[PDB]
Amino acid sequence: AELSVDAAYIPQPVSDSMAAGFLTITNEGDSADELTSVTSEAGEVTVHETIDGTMKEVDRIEVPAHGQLVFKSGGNHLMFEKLKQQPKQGQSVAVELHFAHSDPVAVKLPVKAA
Ligand SMILES: [Cu+2]
Repeated sequence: AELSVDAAYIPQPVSDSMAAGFLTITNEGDSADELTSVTSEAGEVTVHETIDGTMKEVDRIEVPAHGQLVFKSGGNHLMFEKLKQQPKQGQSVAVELHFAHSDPVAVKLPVKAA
């Protein structure tokens, strides 16, 4: 339970099926962990890295000991796919973050202006 999240939101996408989510995970513990999956009732969620403006899926991204994992625009991000409609300002998406070596963490991601 030494993992916590802040800086969590979704910019309003120009899409009725896909969106990027940002958040920062902080690890106050002595041992590193991995984000192993993310679940949501809104759609399917995967972790992407950004590599010269291209996106790449990654299965098990590291959250370093006494460190933080930042998901932000043009870097690492959650990718929501198979959404049913365009997420809009006023709505929030809940996800659950699952870890290799720690309990799950629920996060709320409000949809913000793009
Ligand atoms: Cu992506």
